[PDB]
Amino acid sequence: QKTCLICGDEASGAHYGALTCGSCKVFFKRAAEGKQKYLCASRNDCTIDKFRRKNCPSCRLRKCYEAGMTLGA
Amino acid sequence: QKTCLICGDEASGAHYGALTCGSCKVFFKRAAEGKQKYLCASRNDCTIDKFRRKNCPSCRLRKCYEAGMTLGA
DNA sequence: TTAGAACAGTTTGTAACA
DNA sequence: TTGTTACAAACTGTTCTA
Ligand SMILES: [Zn+2]
Ligand SMILES: [Zn+2]
Ligand SMILES: [Zn+2]
Ligand SMILES: [Zn+2]
Repeated sequence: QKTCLICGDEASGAHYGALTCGSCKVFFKRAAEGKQKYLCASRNDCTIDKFRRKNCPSCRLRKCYEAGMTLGA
Repeated sequence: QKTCLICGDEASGAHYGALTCGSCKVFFKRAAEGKQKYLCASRNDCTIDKFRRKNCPSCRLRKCYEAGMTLGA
């Protein structure tokens, strides 16, 4: 079972250095590049699952970085 | 003056029994009548402000009920 | 004055190009 | 095979009708 390391959906491949779904690979590019500072409404430890991944952009981006995601040098 | 009790935006009036903005009005009617069960990805204590109010619909709908909002009556 | 619908913009996600 | 990017749908918020 190929699985997004960030939200648990099916992965679609290895994107930006990590096994992710298509939703999370495009979020990462948008977030890591954007000029939109994401502040968590709680504790910087929200649960990122495939039903609530849109809830906290800050915690989703954090889980992307901790999964090894990167914009490739 | 005139600030939303749920998110702190400029309140547009007394909607559904509480002083809210137009955003939290319409969120309440959609959520309270909707068939989507909202589960907080944290500890049911998310900060609801006008910058992050869309993050946690569960904590937002909670704060609506703690503010006296209702359908009808 | 506000409830309710419709419109509009924002945001997220999918599919397709290279 | 994947990174951009465009296309599409989901979603939140605004304006408007009663
Ligand atoms: Zn994912
Ligand atoms: Zn968070
Ligand atoms: Zn509000
Ligand atoms: Zn919450």
